[PDB]
Amino acid sequence: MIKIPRGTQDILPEDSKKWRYIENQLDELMTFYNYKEIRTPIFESTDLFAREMYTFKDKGDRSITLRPEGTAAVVRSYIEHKMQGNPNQPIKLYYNGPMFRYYRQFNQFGVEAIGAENPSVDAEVLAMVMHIYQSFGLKHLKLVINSVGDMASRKEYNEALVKHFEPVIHEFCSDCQSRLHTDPMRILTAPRITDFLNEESKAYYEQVKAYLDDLGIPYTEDPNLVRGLDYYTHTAFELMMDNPNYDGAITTLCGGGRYNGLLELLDGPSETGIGFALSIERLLLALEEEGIELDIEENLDLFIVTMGDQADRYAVKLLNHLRHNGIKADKDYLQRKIKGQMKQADRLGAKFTIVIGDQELENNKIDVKNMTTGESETIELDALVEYFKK
Amino acid sequence: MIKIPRGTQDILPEDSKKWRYIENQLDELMTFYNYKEIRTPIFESTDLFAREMYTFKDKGDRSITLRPEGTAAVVRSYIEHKMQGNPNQPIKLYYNGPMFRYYRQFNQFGVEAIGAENPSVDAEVLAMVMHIYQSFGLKHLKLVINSVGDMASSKAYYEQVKAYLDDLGIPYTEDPNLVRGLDYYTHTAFELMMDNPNYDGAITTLCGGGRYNGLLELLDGPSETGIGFALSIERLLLALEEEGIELDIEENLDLFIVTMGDQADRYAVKLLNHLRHNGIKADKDYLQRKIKGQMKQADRLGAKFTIVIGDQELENNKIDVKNMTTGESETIELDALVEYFK
Repeated sequence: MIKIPRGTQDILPEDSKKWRYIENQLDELMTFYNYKEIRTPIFESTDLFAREMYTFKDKGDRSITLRPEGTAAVVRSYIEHKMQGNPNQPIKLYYNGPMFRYYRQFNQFGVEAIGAENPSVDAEVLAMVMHIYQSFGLKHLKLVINSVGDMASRKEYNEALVKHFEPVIHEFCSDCQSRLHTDPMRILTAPRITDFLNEESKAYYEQVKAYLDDLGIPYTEDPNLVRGLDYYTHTAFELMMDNPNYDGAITTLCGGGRYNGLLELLDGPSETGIGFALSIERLLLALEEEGIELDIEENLDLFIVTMGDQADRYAVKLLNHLRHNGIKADKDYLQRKIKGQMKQADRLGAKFTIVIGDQELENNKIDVKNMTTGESETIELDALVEYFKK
Repeated sequence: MIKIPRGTQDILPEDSKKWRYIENQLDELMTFYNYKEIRTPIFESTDLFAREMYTFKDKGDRSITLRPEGTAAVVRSYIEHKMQGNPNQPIKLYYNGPMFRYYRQFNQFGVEAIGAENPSVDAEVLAMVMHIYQSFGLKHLKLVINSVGDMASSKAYYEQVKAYLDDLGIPYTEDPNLVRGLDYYTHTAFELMMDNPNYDGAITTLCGGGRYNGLLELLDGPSETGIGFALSIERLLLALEEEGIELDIEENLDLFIVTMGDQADRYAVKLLNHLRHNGIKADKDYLQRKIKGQMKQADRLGAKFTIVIGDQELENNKIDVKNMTTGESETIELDALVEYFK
């Protein structure tokens, strides 16, 4: 037999419902925040991610690559569709789909607000990342933020790292050595970025936290929560779950921050932007560890047990009827004995059951047995759709 | 600039909503029929589809392949998870996701009922293929069926399936010439056609599928019988277009907050957070613009209502909630805002 690829899993019927619940809930939340969904191809030109991955000179020897994350593609689409010129700004977009980093296949969800550097925007995305997780009932969350200032602060902070490291530059590998001159931060005792926020940067950050205080969102400032990528500006954050059944008891549920320089590396405008990404798998596991259950009703409303051909052929029209009316119903293919049909009813979670036989077919009346209370209710056969509908 | 791969397209904010409407309607329909969703990886061992395509010796020089369709993967899962031994049969499963054929990326949706060769089951899937399309308002549908008998070749099977179709009141066209060469395609083979002047021939194939006995074994599995069908969400979308159909979408903002100066604006931030925590779709103005500009954005976003918070309103604790269509204002206390919108 053929086996799935390594580091790959199928989401089978027991879990698919949990995924759809989560996915649907996120689409709704985005509705309140007004972020719109975009769906990028599974692969992009290798040259987008060039700026391990599954690359293959296919597409006519052209090099393509299974996307490892959705930001570059949201940016590649934003640029290609000339969104910078959109009358509606900031461009508030979200995505949700499988990513591929050599599980080799994982499902990340994320948002990107591009075109509006503004503390109130940051606050909106932070209140949101909190809202998402709290909407599911998670509770031992802990939002951690920091600021790496603007492009100015970073320029003057980089110089300090060079003043610092350079006099011992040869003690570093050609790797780290090369990096003194392009971005010392990647070299990282020595200076800290957060001690270089200018006056403006220090007020943006103070406004972001002001807002968090306003909205009553608790946060932890972790001066050491920084990002080396020079196109990463201002707000940086990580949402975390305190949970003892974790490797080291703590886990990062979500993460993100602002950026200024990303778009230009992808051949685009100097737009500013903020976003975050989150894994549905991890969210799912968080609910697990916290011992949380989702309102996934996954139950058949009516299972039809039939006796003999006449009654059975009637169950066919009936089923078609009920299904055309939003009732979840199912009958017995496989032709089995009542015990077997009744068990199937039970297996499928049939809230109710009915046994149609020829006597019921004539009297035009069946007993609808509530499978939990085991209480029957006698109604006319015609009522069936009506009775279940209402 | 870097460009999208050839024969590939993005589903931007104006369409993603149409996709979600359809996708969501299909999961519900599947609910009534009792088909459960399964999600297979984007790629499989080349050797499954081996039984052009994007194949690459990755995964550690191992040969993998971007799946071209979802049937062999549902069967690969079915076998690997030893579903044949499941107490609940037939295995009724569905899927919906991107497929890759050398648009190179297309999004096919489909069902598979495995383990119960039975006319009443074929009837159930044909009634469904008709239901799905009818649920969206399409109207010039035309179900075409045929049967290629059993592997020994049945007739009565086929007469029963059509018996049922007649029972159910489902009209069909028997096309003797609608057959499939694959010897594991046992009985019924069908296609849902849509007659519409816009397509060449003035008809198009919306959906297609049928039974099979021999597929499972090629994939190293049991001799289970199975029926199924596949469908393109893109084509379905286009069908609604051609028939001139609109979906009950219209993503429209509930409230756009226009603010005057810092005080008012910093108030709009708690307000927003509040409303959003209550199922109200609201948005304010980042980008700091003139009222005319904020008012246009409100219009741009489809804001059903609008409010302008400024310091005077901030003290009087009262604002005029103008209905953006009638242009009629309603003055309420600022506190009511959330309560009033809820």
